[PDB]
Amino acid sequence: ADELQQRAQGLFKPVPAKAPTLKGNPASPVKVELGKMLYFDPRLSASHLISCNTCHNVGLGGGDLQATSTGHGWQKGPRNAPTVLNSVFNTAQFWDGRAKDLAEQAKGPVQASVEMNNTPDQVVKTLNSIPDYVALFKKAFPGEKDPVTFDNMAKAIEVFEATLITPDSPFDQYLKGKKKALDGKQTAGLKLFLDKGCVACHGGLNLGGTGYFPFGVVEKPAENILPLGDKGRFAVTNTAKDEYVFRAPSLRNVAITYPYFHSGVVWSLKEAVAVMGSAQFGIKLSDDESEAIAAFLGSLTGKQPKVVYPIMPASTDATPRPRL
Amino acid sequence: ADELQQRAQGLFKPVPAKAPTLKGNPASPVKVELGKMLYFDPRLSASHLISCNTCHNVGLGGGDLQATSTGHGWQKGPRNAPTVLNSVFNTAQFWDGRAKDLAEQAKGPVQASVEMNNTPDQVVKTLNSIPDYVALFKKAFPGEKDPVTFDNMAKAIEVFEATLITPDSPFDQYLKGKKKALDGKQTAGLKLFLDKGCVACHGGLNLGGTGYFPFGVVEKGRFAVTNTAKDEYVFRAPSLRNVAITYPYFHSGVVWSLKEAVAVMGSAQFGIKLSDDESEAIAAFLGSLTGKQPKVVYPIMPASTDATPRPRL
Ligand code: HEM
Ligand code: HEM
Ligand code: HEM
Ligand code: HEM
Ligand SMILES: [Ca+2]
Ligand SMILES: [Ca+2]
Repeated sequence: ADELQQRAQGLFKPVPAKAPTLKGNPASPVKVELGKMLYFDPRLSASHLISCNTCHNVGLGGGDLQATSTGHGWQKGPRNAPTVLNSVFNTAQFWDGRAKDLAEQAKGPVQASVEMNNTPDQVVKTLNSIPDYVALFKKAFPGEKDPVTFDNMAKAIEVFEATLITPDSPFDQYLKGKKKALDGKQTAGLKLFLDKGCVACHGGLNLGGTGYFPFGVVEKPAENILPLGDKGRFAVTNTAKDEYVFRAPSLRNVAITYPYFHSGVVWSLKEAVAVMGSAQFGIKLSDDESEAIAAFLGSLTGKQPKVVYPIMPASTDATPRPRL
Repeated sequence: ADELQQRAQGLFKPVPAKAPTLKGNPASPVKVELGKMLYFDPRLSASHLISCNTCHNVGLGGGDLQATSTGHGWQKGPRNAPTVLNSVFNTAQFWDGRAKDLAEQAKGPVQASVEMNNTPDQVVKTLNSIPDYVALFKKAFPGEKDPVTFDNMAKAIEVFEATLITPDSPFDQYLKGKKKALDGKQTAGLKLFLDKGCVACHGGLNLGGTGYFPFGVVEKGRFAVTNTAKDEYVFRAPSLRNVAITYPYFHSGVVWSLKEAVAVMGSAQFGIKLSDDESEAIAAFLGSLTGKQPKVVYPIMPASTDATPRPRL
């Protein structure tokens, strides 16, 4: 009644009003500035075509609008790019894998991408060949006799990503005290999200982002007889038999990071809900129910970051050229 | 020193302090905001992978750092992406072709690109499927019942491009009065650029971008100017504003060093000979043509809907 406001408040938290602190990697204006430049600089790739913004697009929800894509070395094959927004809050860094692999695997999205699209010696040569980047790395990494390294390049970038957060969605304003930040169908959909137990895998600060479960969405085999992207076509499979797992993704800003699941197979938010009303979980959902949940998930879209586009410095005669 | 300064004030003009008016397509905040969203919006392309910023990248001197790409349907083969910066002040719209051919070639950078990577039916359908874009087109183009048109999409983008201009280069501050805006080597470069006659093809407000000439840079100190008048074939003499930041050079992106492009240009075909030092002086001068990069806020672009077409596979 507002047991509901108080329950939601227990199970969830709003996005804070400050970039969180990164262990080993302190924030500063200069570092945020460097990290912004590199995030958009396609010179990190060997071709000089691909930046992190290519797939992780700040004006499109932090994603890329594609079913799948291949950006990071650890990827099992093509996978739907998750959003960069609020990524700083997640702890499940990987879409999917054997549960034993996933526990000892090294973290580092920047290093996995660039060692895929280039080699670090060629990236560091790029950065050292440009007097402005060198100056920036000195201000951002004050103690180091040589601050221009592949791992510092990843640290700058990550201090930038940690500014890419989306506070003050309608739902966080509801968490913060204001019942009327949610409308009545949003409020009803919150109620089902909770009672139907979505909150179990999709809960917390980020509404997911934090656990692996032995369940994946699959395209069911026989028939050509239903619209492309209809729920009829997709189901949850149980993957415990093979000690295999998937992350239960953060649901923040889900309404703007379509298409959905690890394979990008469902375009409709109502439908991605209907698929999740799965028996594998003991969850049953009526049309009406899946529609109110998706309404509640609409309330998850926060303030999108105002990102002034970095003016990146000119290559010099010493700068590697696009790889043939 | 006073003679040089007046001579330059004579032959060139600074970038204006503000977006020039485009006949039949007036600026407004909303039209500018709309044209920005669409210039960054990869849903103009059928694959939803390419936007204008992809190759005319606003933080990278308005080009794409590649030798060649294919963005417009008039291109017969891959060509170096010219900067979008100060593009508004140019009149020579195409890189190269038979002079007769180009005379009849339909213009419109926006139309020719979106027609290559998609069709107008599919783009219009995409814009019509997002309430937020329909709402914006009606505010920007109130004089029309259905303002969501291929022609108006191009207009919005162009009024945005008209803002992507680069005032206050060291050269421009020299033209407005301050002699010391230019250093000693830069000043010596200017005298040479004038005296050797670069300014014939690269003069006025944008230092080129206005004429076609029967000279092209081809494989021959590897590359050289070639006379193409016998084929009735022409190339644009590109605007040199921001040339230092828009490598590689020429139509085919064959030359990466700005000192080497100046040396290729010091060609017998025009009657110019340049020494090693002379090319270096002038290169220093071209260095003073880089202006203030525009401060652009990344647009926040509106989500597709169930009616929006999917990526073309
Ligand atoms: C160095 C630039 C990049 C950065 C900073 C970056 C950032 C990230 C981050 C932070 C994650 C994890 C999200 C989370 O943990 O919640 C991730 C995963 C992913 N990113 Fe990127 N990315 C970059 C380049 C790219 C590119 C260029 C592409 C596309 C061609 C791409 C596609 C992907 C995909 C498909 C995943 C999911 C991989 C998987 O777990 O299967 N990334 N990226
Ligand atoms: C009815 C309640 C639920 C709703 C509305 C819901 C919602 C969603 C949505 C919208 C997605 C796709 C997100 C994206 O692609 O960014 C998703 C994926 C997923 N969720 Fe749920 N969820 C519910 C219950 C659960 C439960 C109970 C579990 C775990 C036991 C779970 C685990 C997962 C997993 C593993 C994925 C990724 C599957 C894949 O990508 O192949 N969800 N969920
Ligand atoms: C609709 C988005 C785009 C806009 C507004 C745009 C803008 C322009 C403009 C204004 C010009 C001529 C500049 C002048 O005449 O001074 C130009 C030429 C050119 N652009 Fe684009 N561009 C767009 C998309 C792209 C894309 C996606 C690519 C690359 C894949 C591209 C590559 C090129 C190339 C190669 C030329 C030289 C064409 C030639 O004359 O041979 N453009 N562009
Ligand atoms: C020493 C005097 C000159 C200098 C410093 C010079 C400088 C330049 C530069 C730096 C470029 C490359 C611009 C770019 O890629 O964005 C260029 C190209 C070009 N310039 Fe000049 N220029 C000079 C003389 C001339 C003259 C006298 C003409 C015409 C009669 C001319 C016409 C052209 C043409 C047609 C191109 C494009 C050719 C191609 O891309 O293949 N230039 N020039
Ligand atoms: Ca997605
Ligand atoms: Ca160029």
